[PDB]
Amino acid sequence: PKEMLRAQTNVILLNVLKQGDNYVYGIIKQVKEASNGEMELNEATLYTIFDRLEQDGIISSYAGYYRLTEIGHENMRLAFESWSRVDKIIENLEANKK
Amino acid sequence: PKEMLRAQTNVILLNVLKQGDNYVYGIIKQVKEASNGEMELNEATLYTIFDRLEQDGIISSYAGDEGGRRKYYRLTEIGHENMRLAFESWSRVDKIIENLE
Ligand SMILES: CCN1/C(=C/C2C(=O)C(/C=C3/N(CC)c4ccccc4C3(C)C)C2=O)C(C)(C)c2ccccc21
Ligand code: NI
Ligand code: NI
Ligand code: NI
Ligand code: NI
Repeated sequence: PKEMLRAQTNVILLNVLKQGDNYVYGIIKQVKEASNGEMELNEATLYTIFDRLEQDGIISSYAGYYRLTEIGHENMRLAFESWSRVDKIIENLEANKK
Repeated sequence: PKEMLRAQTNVILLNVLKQGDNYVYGIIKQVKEASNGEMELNEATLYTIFDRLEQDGIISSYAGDEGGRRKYYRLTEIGHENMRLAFESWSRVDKIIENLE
């Protein structure tokens, strides 16, 4: 579901800017590497995908290039915390056995 | 945000049905327990969520005896496929991140 791809993409992006400030191609590469070629990145598509995040306010663009914002780190710390809880809830359902 | 909560709610409900066919009261009980009390779902929320999932052929429903006659919900063939996919692709994302160290 295209809905759920873009979800998965954004998280890869953000986890890259997390590790350091990076630019289009330097991101693609790092993903290519880390995916083990597995992640066919797309030069045409990272436009729209990076506007909506600066537009939302989680990402900044300075000239040499992108950085993770005050907000940004929060909205992940949130998401990673809440989804981790969900993992534990799912373990306990497997443990409830029902 | 609202979008994410309802998403997280969709996952927990589907994982509930994965561990076995189940009815509304049973699900909410089993979710209260699993969430140590943090998570208490109302019938009405559930019904609207299940309404879309039946309508997209993800789950379906049937009557079963015992109590009295209850409405049971089950993961459909397609349901099972989507969770496998979801779980697989998400497990990939997880390792990729790791290889950003
Ligand atoms: C992180 C943001 N995110 C989401 C994240 C996650 C996520 O993480 C996740 C499922 C996981 N699973 C599947 C059980 C596992 C399993 C083991 C370790 C970690 C995970 C994670 C990655 C948390 C999932 O779905 C989803 C649901 C796609 C989502 C929808 C809409 C907007 C954002 C968003
Ligand atoms: Ni930053
Ligand atoms: Ni930083
Ligand atoms: Ni089945
Ligand atoms: Ni089944």
